[PDB]
Amino acid sequence: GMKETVSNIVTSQAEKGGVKHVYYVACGGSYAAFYPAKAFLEKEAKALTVGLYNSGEFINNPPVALGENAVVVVASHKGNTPETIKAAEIARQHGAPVIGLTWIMDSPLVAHCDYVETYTFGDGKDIAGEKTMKGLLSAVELLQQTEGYAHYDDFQDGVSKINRIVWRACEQVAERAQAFAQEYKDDKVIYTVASGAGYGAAYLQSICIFMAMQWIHSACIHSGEFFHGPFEITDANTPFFFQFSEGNTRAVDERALNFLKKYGRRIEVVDAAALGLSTIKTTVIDYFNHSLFNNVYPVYNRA
Amino acid sequence: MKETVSNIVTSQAEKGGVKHVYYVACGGSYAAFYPAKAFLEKEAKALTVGLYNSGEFINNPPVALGENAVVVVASHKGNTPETIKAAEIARQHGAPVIGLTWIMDSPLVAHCDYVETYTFGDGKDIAGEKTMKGLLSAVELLQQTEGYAHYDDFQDGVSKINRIVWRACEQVAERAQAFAQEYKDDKVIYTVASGAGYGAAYLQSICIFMAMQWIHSACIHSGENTPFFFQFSEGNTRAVDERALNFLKKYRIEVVDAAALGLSTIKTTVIDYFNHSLFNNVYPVYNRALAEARQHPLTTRRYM
Repeated sequence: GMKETVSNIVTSQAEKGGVKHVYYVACGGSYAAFYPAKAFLEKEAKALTVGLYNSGEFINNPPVALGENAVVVVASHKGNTPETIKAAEIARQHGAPVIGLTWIMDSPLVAHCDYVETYTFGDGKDIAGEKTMKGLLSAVELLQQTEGYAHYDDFQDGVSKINRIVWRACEQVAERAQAFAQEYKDDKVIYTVASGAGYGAAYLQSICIFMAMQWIHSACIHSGEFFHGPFEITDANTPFFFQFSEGNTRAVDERALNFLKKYGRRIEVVDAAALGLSTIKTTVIDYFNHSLFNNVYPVYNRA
Repeated sequence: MKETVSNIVTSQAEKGGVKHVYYVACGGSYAAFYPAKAFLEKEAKALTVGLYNSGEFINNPPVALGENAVVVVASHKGNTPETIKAAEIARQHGAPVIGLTWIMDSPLVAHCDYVETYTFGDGKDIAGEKTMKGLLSAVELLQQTEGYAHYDDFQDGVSKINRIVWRACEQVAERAQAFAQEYKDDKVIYTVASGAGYGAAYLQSICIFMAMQWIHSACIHSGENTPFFFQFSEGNTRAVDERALNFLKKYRIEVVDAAALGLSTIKTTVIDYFNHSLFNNVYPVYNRALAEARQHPLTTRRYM
């Protein structure tokens, strides 16, 4: 578990000052899966600090506050990214506790870590156990067991529903994942746009799907930064793969989409209100956008 | 920043001290605060820092927005609607605000418990620039709370940057020409970066390639036939840059090198926080040589 893991950690570091800092440390889509955790602690924490880090930048540039007073979550997959793993071993050298996420126990990750959780990974897998949700629970537990977290139950309601919603949204989306793939097939360049705690999924959809699995060109525009430069490349030929969030930055998302609809032309909207996410409670819904989009988008990407 | 940060350590040590630092701005200025943020992340054990787009901060502010948190806005002309509502909100949760601007009568300034400016314009001073002020807010809050071990070494970095840059501007000028002639056909150019440089490559992306030229770009992070404007940084991520450049080289690439441009005169301990000031001030050399090879006044907006 992550609860017990945080408990052992709280207890162990208790005598040194306890846990004051959380670092998420991974590569690309592992770096990106941890964006919700970062957004969570930045919004919710009153005393914890957070940092999300690329495992290459982490290994070559560790923060000084990498202590026994910090905790360090790292993900890989196979568990073999001499960078994720340089990281988990520079941490222990610093005596920071270290959670590991991986799919593959045998890996030299799981022999370099102070603990190790797994995650679900596979077709028709349980999402409540996915890499992203173990990132997020690691954050909610760190908060809950240190300062307390006012909406803990809600989060766990949220988490109870993110298999129904996702898989029952994944298949609602040949609705359009046909048309989409037809329309954009030949475009050399496609933008993603996104904000809030779900932003990381957009980022993943550029670097990992389009711009490396489709040899395509893409970038991720912050739906709020978009009005301070990006804005200007809006043609009627420019394709935007738009991620419309549920939660506190849906207003930000909306102002972007108004513009793009009344000035742009070719915008593939993927709307989480539309996919039945408001089943999750407003107090916490922000943190589930990523798990939705990240699990739907492969339907478009396959097509 | 030293006086401004000292008034603050004073004002607030009463109400609990300074725990949280929040840099909030839109676009270019957002990008200018990036080294700052990376300084704290790297350097601090007590203090917290967030870097937020004004639009997101106003719609979803942190609950730690309070008397123990300092909010640092920024606005060149000094009147972005978002950034101002952020400086409003912060005041109305007891947070000391600090405006960074070029226009000291701007409607932002009616909303800023202190204000500072920087050098700007043609042929400015790089020890005075918006980013170096943003960056010294960071080094002063860290020093005047929990201490900065390499504070002296930083003050020496400040000593040399102005002139490293005026050399590197005139160093890149012949090369800009060539660049300009290759890339003026291209409708897509990536920038590449890592470290407390990453703010520069991002602005290069969104603020000049996109806004000014209508060129499609992304800022791709090292860690994470095609052109690449490639920022080979110095310092602690030089290795991560190196290993990216290998891919490109081994497998249409304008490498701009912080070490070839003469950075290393700054000490290893602080060199990381000076890539942005360089890259930011070398770039316009490339950009005008680009604008005129295209037929596109950097002045060209078609909206705001």
